[PDB]
Amino acid sequence: WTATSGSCKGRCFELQEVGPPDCRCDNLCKSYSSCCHDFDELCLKTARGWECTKDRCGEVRNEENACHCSEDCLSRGDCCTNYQVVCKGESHWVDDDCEEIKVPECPAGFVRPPLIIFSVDGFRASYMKKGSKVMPNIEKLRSCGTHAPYMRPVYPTKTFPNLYTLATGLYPESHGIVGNSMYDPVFDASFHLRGREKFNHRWWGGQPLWITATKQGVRAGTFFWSVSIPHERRILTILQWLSLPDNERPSVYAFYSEQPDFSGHKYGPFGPEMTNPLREIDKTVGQLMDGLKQLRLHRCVNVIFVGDHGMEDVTCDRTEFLSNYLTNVDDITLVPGTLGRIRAKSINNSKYDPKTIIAALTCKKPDQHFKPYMKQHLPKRLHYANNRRIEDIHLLVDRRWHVARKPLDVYKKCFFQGDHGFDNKVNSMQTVFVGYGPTFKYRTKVPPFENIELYNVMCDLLGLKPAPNNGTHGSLNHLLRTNTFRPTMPDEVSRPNYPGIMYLQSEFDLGCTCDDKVENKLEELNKRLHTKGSTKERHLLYGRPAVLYRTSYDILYHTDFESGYSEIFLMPLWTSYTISKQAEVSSIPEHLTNCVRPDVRVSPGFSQNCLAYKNDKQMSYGFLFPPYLSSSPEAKYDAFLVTNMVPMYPAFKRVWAYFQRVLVKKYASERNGVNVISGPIFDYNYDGLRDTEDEIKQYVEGSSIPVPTHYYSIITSCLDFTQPADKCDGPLSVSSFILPHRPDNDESCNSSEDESKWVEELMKMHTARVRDIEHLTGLDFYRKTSRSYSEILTLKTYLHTYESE
Ligand SMILES: *[C@@H]1O[C@H](CO)[C@@H](O[C@@H]2O[C@H](CO)[C@@H](O[C@@H]3O[C@H](CO[C@H]4O[C@H](CO)[C@@H](O)[C@H](O[C@H]5O[C@H](CO)[C@@H](O)[C@H](O)[C@@H]5O[C@H]5O[C@H](CO)[C@@H](O)[C@H](O)[C@@H]5O)[C@@H]4O)[C@@H](O)[C@H](O[C@H]4O[C@H](CO)[C@@H](O)[C@H](O)[C@@H]4O[C@H]4O[C@H](CO)[C@@H](O)[C@H](O)[C@@H]4O)[C@@H]3O)[C@H](O)[C@H]2NC(C)=O)[C@H](O)[C@H]1NC(C)=O
Ligand SMILES: NS(=O)(=O)c1ccc(C(=O)N2C[C@H]3CN(C(=O)c4cnc(OC5CCOCC5)c(C5CC5)c4)C[C@@H]3C2)nc1
Ligand SMILES: [Ca+2]
Ligand SMILES: [Cl-]
Ligand code: NA
Ligand code: NA
Ligand SMILES: [Zn+2]
Repeated sequence: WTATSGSCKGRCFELQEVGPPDCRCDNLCKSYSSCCHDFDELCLKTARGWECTKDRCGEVRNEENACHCSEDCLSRGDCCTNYQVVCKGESHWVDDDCEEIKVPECPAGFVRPPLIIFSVDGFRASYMKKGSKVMPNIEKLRSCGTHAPYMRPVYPTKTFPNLYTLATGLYPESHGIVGNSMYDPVFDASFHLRGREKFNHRWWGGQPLWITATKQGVRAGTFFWSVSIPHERRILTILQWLSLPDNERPSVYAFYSEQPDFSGHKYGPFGPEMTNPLREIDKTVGQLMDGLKQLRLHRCVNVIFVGDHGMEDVTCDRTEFLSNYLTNVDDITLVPGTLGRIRAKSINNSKYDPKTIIAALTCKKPDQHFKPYMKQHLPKRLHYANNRRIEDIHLLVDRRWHVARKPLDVYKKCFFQGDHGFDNKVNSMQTVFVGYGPTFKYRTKVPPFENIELYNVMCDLLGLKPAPNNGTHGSLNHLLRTNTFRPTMPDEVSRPNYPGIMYLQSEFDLGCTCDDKVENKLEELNKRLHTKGSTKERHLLYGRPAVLYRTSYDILYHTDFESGYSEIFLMPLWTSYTISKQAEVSSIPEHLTNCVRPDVRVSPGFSQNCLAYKNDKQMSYGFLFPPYLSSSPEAKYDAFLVTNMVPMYPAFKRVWAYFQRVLVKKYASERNGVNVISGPIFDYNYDGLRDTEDEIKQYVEGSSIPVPTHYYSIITSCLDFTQPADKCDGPLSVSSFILPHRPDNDESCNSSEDESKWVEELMKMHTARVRDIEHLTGLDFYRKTSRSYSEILTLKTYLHTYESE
């Protein structure tokens, strides 16, 4: 109930929202049917349009007009944005040659440059190039400021998840807005686009920028506009706020555009109808810039032009129907469209089984256009599992397609020609970033980066300390002229032991056997120095990783590789080796097929044993440093040490073997040598963070050997590939992966073919950032290079996407 009987005189677009049932005059009041009776009349004036004309110049102030061309307008701060151009001989901002803004040029009384965030829904990254002829203001911002060729959204590439990620620096799984549509089982409530429940505060986790600003004494402009308030009025309101007295004037502002997303749904991303919305957005940017110029704020304000997701071609006829796969279709609820989320229609139904549902949806038709997953098996790069609002069963849908429950859903609701929501690595989902102003660089292109990084940067632009978030603070220092954030390396928590030869062969009772026999003073000092760390500079290129938690581990040196061996997990945490362009692949000799050798530096009690793998009918084992890449027949024995051994399902050995035998040598040829760091990951509670011992759900039968949920590899070389990995003078180049450790290859529909038909495709799907790996293992890589830390942070957030240009 609102007593909508008060008045909005002298209150239009008030900065604080008043408590019901007193009526409101803020920019959100319409969305709450709570505006005072006179709001439209006083606050939404439209008389005479949005632009001065020759004859309106000098006019007597008529307070009914939408904007003014009278003499006093400037001091009042309510001119039409084109006033000085029409009435005073001035040029449009877009017609001026750009000039570097070396320092803020701001009116007296401004304590910091203000920030304006200009958000555009569905602005696909390729519109910057393809629509450049019709967006002159946006192109001037792009080419004079700092820009990226595209910005990566979060999954799912929907509007609410992405806008709230921009505001908080958080993955959807952490901020809580995990879709445009949600069911929260703890609240027993639903969140929908239409309706009231989305206004409830309990949905919205983390700490968004406007709250971070307020708590630290920076005034924020009311960010959100009711949909019916036209774009022109939003611009004018912002310009008016910028004219307020210093003690009332906000330091940060938000403008949101429903376009081009709205049109893109109807017409497809490149429909000929798509030109006009793009023209209209550019005109709005022009109005803001002409407006700032009138107030002499155009070399004072930082402007961020940013999108939430792109847009792809999608029509009704490209729909897969769960009713063509499942007998029991009325027993399930589906969240449909460009992603699938399935749960039970009724929790009283004890005959609902996720396993049988997954099985009925797995590889059933030759060209099937979705793939079912348990959420914990989704690629780790999506970070889409650790939230009770995300259903256990998920369908990743092919780009260009939709999934629905029954044909009736589609034709009882072809309408649309564009949609979005797909995997965030898809090219058509990519969006835009441009930063322009005194704190940004001048005419600079930066490489693509993820939208989770911007919250940190907007805090920096405003002198705020960011709430804890998923950005890597400092990884975007290269966008900024000043205000950079200079972080320090995390301190190592555990130092390693360096064990020598301390045990005799006969003390091991592990049930392991090896055919090693036969043999000398030359090559005996030679093998001992290898075990003392003589080739370590060849294989440990960037320092050893630091262990950022309390644990007990050893450094182990060998001719071909170095490792950090965990006495708690009974296996390496990391194994590091270098494969040069010329290195040769050999094979495992026959006398060594089932060879496993005790490691005389590590006690029996801290070792794996072969008997457990024998007894475990499902589990087998593999090696972290691959025997195929040993540098000599004598070095090959090192690769069979029990301390190089890890648990592997036979199904996963098909993947691992192909990676080690074929792919490592391939990358070494293509990249001029590579450095590889490999190891296990344990994430049983699927939160994207390293498990402690008491979190491990599975061990090799009868033993304390814990089973990894994933295996990672970090493959590094020289960005200038004319130099070999081990003698690089400049920037590095990285790609990495987190492969799920699974007892079957159900994820790959073609896995009964040769590994050369499906393995590399699986790895690409599970591409990762070094930073994803750090979270999952508690390690910190690249501790000793010649590069600056900021540059290393950038490299650690890099993702190799394998999309085309
Ligand atoms: C991305 O960045 C984010 C932000 O940095 C990272 O997430 C953080 O991870 C921290 C470590 O897991 C976590 O710290 C915990 O805080 C608990 C208190 O949490 C409240 O306070 C914070 C801060 O104000 C607040 O933001 C939280 O809000 C969450 O919960 C509500 C839902 O009710 C949501 O509105 C909100 O969106 C958010 O949800 C998300 O987080 C929770 C986890 O907290 C998830 O479960 C959700 O799915 C969702 O993702 C909270 O209001 C604190 O209680 C924890 O302490 C426990 O564990 C420690 C270990 O040190 C132990 O010492 C304690 O005893 C305690 O255990 C007790 O509780 C157990 C569980 O009930 C119980 O079993 C035990 O026996 C004990 O009794 C913990 O310190 C921090 O909250 C989140 N922050 C956010 C915003 O998510 C994230 O890790 C990053 N991701 C990656 C990949 O790096
Ligand atoms: N495109 S789609 O997914 O089909 C789809 C679905 C619903 C809608 C829709 O009705 N709408 C109506 C729109 C009103 N709106 C907003 O006011 C808002 C504007 N800024 C925002 O973020 C910040 C602003 C500051 O800097 C960083 C980003 C947010 C955040 C969620 C809180 C919210 C966004 C709503 C989606 N639009 C598109
Ligand atoms: Ca975990
Ligand atoms: Cl959704
Ligand atoms: Na076995
Ligand atoms: Na398969
Ligand atoms: Zn949309």
